[PDB]
Parts: sequence; structure tokens; C-alpha cells
Amino acid sequence: AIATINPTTGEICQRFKALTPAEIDAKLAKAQEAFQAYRRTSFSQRRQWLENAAAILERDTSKFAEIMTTEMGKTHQSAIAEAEKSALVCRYYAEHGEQFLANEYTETQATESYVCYQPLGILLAVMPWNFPFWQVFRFAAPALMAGNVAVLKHASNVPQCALAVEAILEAAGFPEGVFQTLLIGASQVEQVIKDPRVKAATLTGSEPAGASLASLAGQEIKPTLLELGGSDPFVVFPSADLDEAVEVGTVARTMNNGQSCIAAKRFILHEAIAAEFLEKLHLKFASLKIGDPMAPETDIGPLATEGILQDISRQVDQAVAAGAKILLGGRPLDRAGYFYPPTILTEIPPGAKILQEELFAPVAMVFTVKDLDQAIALANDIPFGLGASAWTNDPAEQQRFIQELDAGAVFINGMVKSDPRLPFGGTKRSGYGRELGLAGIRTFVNAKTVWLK
Amino acid sequence: AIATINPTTGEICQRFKALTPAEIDAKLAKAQEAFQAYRRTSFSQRRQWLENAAAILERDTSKFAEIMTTEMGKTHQSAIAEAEKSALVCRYYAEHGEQFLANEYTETQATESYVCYQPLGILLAVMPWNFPFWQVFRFAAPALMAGNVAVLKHASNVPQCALAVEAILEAAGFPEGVFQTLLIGASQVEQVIKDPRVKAATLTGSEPAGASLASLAGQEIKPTLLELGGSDPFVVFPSADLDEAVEVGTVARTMNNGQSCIAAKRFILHEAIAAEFLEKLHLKFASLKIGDPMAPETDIGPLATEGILQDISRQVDQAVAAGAKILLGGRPLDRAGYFYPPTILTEIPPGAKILQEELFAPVAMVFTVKDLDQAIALANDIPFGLGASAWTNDPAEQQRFIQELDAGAVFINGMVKSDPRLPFGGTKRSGYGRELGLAGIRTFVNAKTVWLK
Ligand SMILES: NC(=O)C1=CN([C@@H]2O[C@H](COP(=O)(O)OP(=O)(O)OC[C@H]3O[C@@H](n4cnc5c(N)ncnc54)[C@H](OP(=O)(O)O)[C@@H]3O)[C@@H](O)[C@H]2O)C=CC1
Ligand SMILES: NC(=O)C1=CN([C@@H]2O[C@H](COP(=O)(O)OP(=O)(O)OC[C@H]3O[C@@H](n4cnc5c(N)ncnc54)[C@H](OP(=O)(O)O)[C@@H]3O)[C@@H](O)[C@H]2O)C=CC1
Repeated sequence: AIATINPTTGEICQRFKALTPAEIDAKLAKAQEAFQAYRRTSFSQRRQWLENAAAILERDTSKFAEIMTTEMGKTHQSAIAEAEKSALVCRYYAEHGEQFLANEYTETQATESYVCYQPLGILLAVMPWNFPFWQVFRFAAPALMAGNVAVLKHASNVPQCALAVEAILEAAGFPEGVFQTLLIGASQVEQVIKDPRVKAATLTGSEPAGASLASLAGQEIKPTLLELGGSDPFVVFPSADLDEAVEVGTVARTMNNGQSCIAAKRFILHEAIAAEFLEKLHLKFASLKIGDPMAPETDIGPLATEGILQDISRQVDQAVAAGAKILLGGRPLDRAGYFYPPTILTEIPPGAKILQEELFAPVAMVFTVKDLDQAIALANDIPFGLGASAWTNDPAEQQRFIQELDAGAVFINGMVKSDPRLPFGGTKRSGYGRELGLAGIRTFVNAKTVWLK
Repeated sequence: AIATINPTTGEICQRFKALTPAEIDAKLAKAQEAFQAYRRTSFSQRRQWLENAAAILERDTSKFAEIMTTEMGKTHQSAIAEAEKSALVCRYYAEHGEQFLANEYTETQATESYVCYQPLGILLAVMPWNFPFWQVFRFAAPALMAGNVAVLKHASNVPQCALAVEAILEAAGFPEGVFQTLLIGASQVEQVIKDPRVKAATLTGSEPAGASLASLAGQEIKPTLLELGGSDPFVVFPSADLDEAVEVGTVARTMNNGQSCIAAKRFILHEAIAAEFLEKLHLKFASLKIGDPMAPETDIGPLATEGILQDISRQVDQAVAAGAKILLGGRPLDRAGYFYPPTILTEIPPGAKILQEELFAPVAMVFTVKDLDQAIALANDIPFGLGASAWTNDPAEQQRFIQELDAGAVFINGMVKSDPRLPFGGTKRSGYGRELGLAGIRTFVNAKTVWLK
């Protein structure tokens, strides 16, 4: 159901009525009318409204963070960072969007020949609960700067976040119908994708959700962008700064209570450093503070939902039954709220299903390898291909990791992070298309070739 | 069935056995092995092989053209041009591909941060009979320059063309498995899209074919590019060079026996010049030479298949029964082969079904409008959105047409043409994604973000 259920206490706080198909239709009609006027606005107006939205996010950061924490359990401090990052991407496209969409001229026999960039129309965004502000602003800032309008189907467990994003954009000055939150369930999305006024769609979330949306959009001849999770490797080689790698690796696995597409999920350790690294990782994980995410000292809040908790509990239980060893954690906490402790699994047997799954919780799989070829093969031995992190100060190793890791992003001597300045997206079953950077504003526009005699 | 059936005579010339699923699987296994080595080739090698392919096309142009004309009925002269254009796109990506794929650096706190471009792997291309060389080389040249490998499912009526393309690429030096023609039917494509080694797919053709491929690819989380039909407007306003517009419009509608996605299909005439333009168009169409496409004097050969002939015959018959008037032509010729004459329809009743359909034959629909707003509204009143041509020497009108015509390409005072130097693709039900230019080589690559501390 569409509801705020606080994952720290399990309390149902507020329920929301889903829109009916007629109500969805009315919102799409309004979006179409809004688009016809909005496509004619100047970049100066769009820039003003985007910068206003950034300023709202920058002023009321703590309030917005409290909504996120209440609904989905990420620490209030990380939710503050998320609101700040949302403001950053608004400012990024305010500052660069017009330039990024300017005519590009190519010399031909024409007096004038160029490509110009024009909005498609209504874009559908289907978004997940894990970064309930950032994922939305990541899409919405370039969408709106480009002159598109947007309808958001957010996750059913973050309705207050979804409503707050629309309220921010209204307060910023964006005209009515330019951005609309649809309080609707997963079964209601098909109507939106099939509506002739809706021109494109993006989804961030699970593979089954992405497959459903993309198959439907494909049938309707509509372009998509998908970002669908990962099982990113975190490779540590003998020339690495081991203490930095342990600290950063701990953050990479456990940030957002582990619920990140680009969490470090599989630690691949060269045998020369594996014992030292693993012992340090074990101790670092054991010192993490688990508790109320509203408290500034908390490292690990609850998982977002009972379902996520049930999923990881089963995944771990099955791996252990198959022969995997629990170095730390491995069982849900006996307390109120959907709490699962930082966990480290080792000696996972070959062929165990968990090797191919995404662990959306603070649960690290650990492996040892003997050389560069083995590290790369293991790193790539997954259906996903989102991010990858590798730690080494040998230039030849650095170049091989960069070249041969099958991922949309490769970070050397740092954790994978998204950044408005650089494109971001997956390969393989992690999806396709790129958000952020120039790519983010070029994805859902008509690149119109113009030739004038 | 997979066969050469000469559309000039109706004679079945050669039949081909379709691959079995096991044979398809073997070809995909070989493509995967080939990709593992081919992705490691230098741009110099890829460039050499692409330039070799161009040189083969440039030398044996008449022979390749004869294959096209025999299988699908386009004039030998236009097939010569098609082989030349195929060579041109090979040279374009040989000359620019490396530059187009070079690292793009972005300043951050990283010592090094950039995007690099790497091939995805096996690409499936599903191609149509209407430009049986050019459509293939348009995709294959950038695919191969980027380090991808490709499997081609060509139309069932151009098997000799399909085999010839593979033979050209073998003779050029491309390693075995880098490009493979699959002699398979439409029902066999699902196996290819669902194969885990196949990473992306492109289709040019009809909407139902595109919807099938894209829906399947979406379910498998695989990116696509679609170029489907169009019903492109050809708008003529009072300041136009009328005689040039008539000459060029006649070519635009009747080239390739009318069977082009970017044919001028709907002539939209300002009332001030409509009588003169229509009379001149009538005269030009009336004296086009219909006959054997191997003869150098022939303008119009047969349509490619009995099915295409049946389709246009029915479309025109229904429009006329509804009240449309035949100014010229309007029924299949009484002779051997799938011949349909240049045809002009006027006074088409509002709500007539034909107004929304693609006429893939040399059949012009003609309309009269009173002003700029009416021209734009009528031009856009279709499900398609591929190309658009407008004729005016008023700068304000030119800019409004460029801005407001809902198409992937807008040509002012010339006919729409694809050109390797400029991206090419549709909007609305005409598809999405861009081939040619920079876009063509960026579509099916992993844009990998790299960050080095
Ligand atoms: N890439 C990422 O960042 C994320 C990945 N995931 C992965 O997915 C797993 C399960 O999480 P879960 O919360 O169930 O993720 P979902 O994929 O179910 O949710 C993501 C979004 O998709 C919507 N959705 C779900 N099914 C469909 C459908 N058939 N058509 C249209 N929209 C749909 C959801 O709506 P509703 O809430 O109404 O069901 C939500 O808005 C996680 O453990 C993680 O592995 C999940 C979240 C973030
Ligand atoms: N955009 C363009 O340039 C073209 C558009 N068209 C439009 O389509 C109309 C019909 O022409 P037609 O020859 O039937 O075109 P199709 O769309 O049937 O054929 C195009 C290609 O798609 C293949 N194909 C067809 N159905 C499927 C499917 N379900 N899955 C995978 N591949 C498939 C065909 O294979 P096979 O031959 O084995 O069926 C062929 O290789 C034309 O009148 C024109 O309007 C057609 C050709 C060119």
C-alpha cells in the first residue's frame, strides 16, 4: 500500500489513497497542456526556477532529511548529504544546461547544417526508495532544464518524499503540470507508459521492475533509460594503502544501510594482503553504531522495509547452509524495526546462488585471489556491471583494471560515487543509458538535424 | 520464405535454407569468441579493414548494384549510388571513429577523471530490403570501428545482398565472427535477443517488427535503436522556388520506387501556389519512365514484393472509395512484375484512414493550407515523426518550420537525405536513437566513467 511506515519502529504513520485511472488521465492531460507552454520558456526562466529549487533544498536541508529518515530509515546525516547533493545537480544543470543543448554545427554543402536539441514532451520516471530525493532530482533537473515535463511514480513507501519534491518545485516557481507526483502503485504504471502523450520513461530499481517498464515501453516505441543495481567489486591489491582501503571499503559497503546500487558488495583481496585487510575490516564493521537513524552518532539504521529484511535474511541463511562462513553478523536483530547487522561472509562455495545476487543490506562477501587475471575474472563473474573499485599503486595494474573491469564506472583508489559532473550508469543487467554530465540532458531530447540550402 | 524472387518478372530465382536454432547458437558462440579478440585490435587495424571494404564497394559497384536490383527492384543506377554511399560511411568512420571515441576528460578533485568508450559485445541488427546495402553498412561501419561484433538478420527477400555484405567484410580482412549474416526468419530473432551473449539490438523497418524486437529487448534489459517508417511532409510556401520544389519533390516521393522512410509522402501546399505546384507535380509524375530497373533510362521499377503491391493497392482503393480523387495513376499496372504507377491523390476526406498511414510506393497525398499555423498542424498530424521538408525564402517562416515541425530532421529548400556527417533518426512512432555522425558510434558503447585518485 501507499503509506509512511517508519522502519525504525514499524509504526504505520500515514496512509494515502492511490489515484484512479481517471485521475491519472487528468494529470497526463494537464502535463500535455503544461508542456505546450513550457517548451516555449527561455533557459533563463528554467534556470531561475532550478536555482530556486536548489536554494530551497539548501535552506530546509534538515527538514527534508527528517522526512527521508522517517520514511525509509537512512541516517539523518546521510539524508542531509542527499538533500545537498540534490541541490548540487539542480545547480549543475542550471549552470551548464543551455550550453549542453546549444546547436552543434557541421560543415556541409548546406548554407547551414546543424543539430539542435528539443524536448520530447512528457517523461515518466519510476523511482526507488533508497535515495528518495537524489534519484528524483538527478532525473528532474536535466529534464526540466531541457524543456520536458515529468510525471513521477515514486516508491509506495516514500509518499511524503514524493510529495515534498513536487512541493519544492512548485515553491521554486515551476508552472503547474511541469512536474507531478503520481501516488500510484506498480500495477498502475502500464496506463502511463501506454498513454500516447507520454514519450519516454526512466526507471531506477530492481531488474523485474525495469524489465516490466522497458518491455512495455518497447512495445510502444518509446525510449528508456534503466539503472538496476549491481554487485560491485572492491579489489584490493598488494601496493594499496590498506588502512585507507579498509576505511573506505567499510563506508562503501555500509553507507545508506547498505542499500546502494554502487555499494561495495564483493571484496576481492589479493592473498598477500588478505589476512590483514580482513581482520581490519572485521574490527571496523564491529565498531559500527546500529540504532535510531535520527541520532547523529548512528552509522546503521534499519533496512527500509520488512521485505528487504526478509530478503537478505534468506539470502544469507541459504549461503550459510550451503557452506559459507559467517565472520560477523548474519542474523536479524531482536529489536523493534527492520534491523540487520553489518555482516561479513567468507569461504562462499563455488556455485552458491548468492554469488550472483545483489545484497541490498550491509553484508560483505569476501574472496581471495592470487593475481591480476584472477581478480578481473572474479570481478566480472556476475550478471551486473554497474561500478567497480580497485586499489593499487602500480600503473600497469591500474590501467588493466580500468580497461578490463566490465562496469559503467571504474574508480582507482577510491570508492565509486556518482557526481553531477560525470555520466553515470550501468552495463549488462545493471541497465543502459547515462544520467548526469552532458549525457543526462541529452538522453530524452529530440536531436533534430537541420539542413538549410 | 528466404528466397530471391525477382520483382520485375515474379520469377523465383534461388531458395535458401534457414539456419536451425543450433546453427544460430554456434554462430553466437563464434561471435563471442571473435569479440574477445576483436575488442583488443587497434584502431589502425579496424580502419584498414573498413577502408578495404570501401575500396571493394567502390570497385565492384555495378556488380553489387545488380544483386540489389535483381532481388528487390530498385533501379540499377540508384543501386550504384547505394553502393557508393555504403563505401562513404565506411570511410567516414575509418576517418573519424578513433577521434569520436577518444577519452573525454573532466576536471574534478581526481588526479584523473574521464569518460572512455568501449564496445558492448555482440550487436544484433535486423534490417529491411529497401536499402539492402546502405542500411547494413550504416550500422556495421561504426559498430566495427568501435570494436563490437555484429550479427545481421536481413529481410527474407534479400538473401544474396545479405551474403554479399558478409563476403565484402571477409574480403576486406575482418576476422571470422566479427560480422555474420544469419539467414533466418522473423520468428527466429527472439532466440538471438534472448541469448545472454547478445548485448544490444537495432532494427530498421515496420512498426510491428520494431515493437516486437524492442519489447523483447526491454524484457532482457538490452538497449535498442529503432528507425521505423515516416509520412514526411513536403511543405511548399509562396516564396519558394516552385520549379525546384516540384523537381526535388518528385525525386523525394518517387526515389527507390517510393520505398523510403524519408520519401516526401504528404505534399502540403500554400493555397497561393497550390494550383501551379500541383499541375507541375502532375506533369512531372506523368512522364516518369516505368520499366525494367536494369535499364539506365528507367525511373520507376516494380515494388519489391507482391505484399507491398497488395498493400498500396488496398490503401489507395479504400481512400478513393471514401471520396479521395485520383489525379494520376491509382491502380496496379497490367504487366508482369509488381508494378504500381506514380500516383497523386487529392481532396482526401477528413478522417480517412490513409491520412495516418505510410504509403510505401510512389503515391503522393496532396493538401492545401492557408497559412503557417495550418501547415505546421497538418504536417504534425500523424503518428510518425521522421523527416520534414519545407520550402520558403522568408527567414521567419524558415525558423518556425525548423522549430515547430515534429520530426528528427528538418530540411529547408531541399529534400531530406541521410548523410554520414550528420546524425539521423526519428521521433514519435518513427523510433528513437540516432545513427550516423558522432551519435552512430556512441550508441552501442559502454561510456565508462574513470576516476583515479
Ligand atoms: N538500483 C537501485 O538503486 C535499487 C535497486 N533495488 C533492487 O531491487 C530489490 C528489491 O527492492 P524493491 O523495493 O522491491 O524494488 P522495486 O524495483 O520493486 O521498486 C523500484 C520502483 O519500481 C516500481 N515498480 C516495481 N515493479 C514495477 C513494475 N512492474 N512496473 C512499474 N514500476 C514498478 C516500484 O513501485 P512500488 O514501490 O509501488 O512497488 C518503485 O517505484 C532491492 O533489494 C535491490 O536489489 C531496489 C531499490 C533501489
Ligand atoms: N523504415 C524503413 O526504412 C522501412 C519500413 N518499412 C515499412 O513496413 C511496411 C511493411 O514492410 P515489411 O517488408 O513487411 O517490413 P518488416 O518490418 O516486416 O521487415 C523489416 C525487417 O524486420 C524483420 N521482422 C519482421 N517482423 C519481425 C519480428 N516480429 N521480429 C524480428 N524481426 C522482424 C523482417 O524479417 P523478414 O523479412 O524475415 O520478415 C526484416 O528483416 C512497409 O510498407 C513500410 O511501411 C519496411 C521496410 C523499410
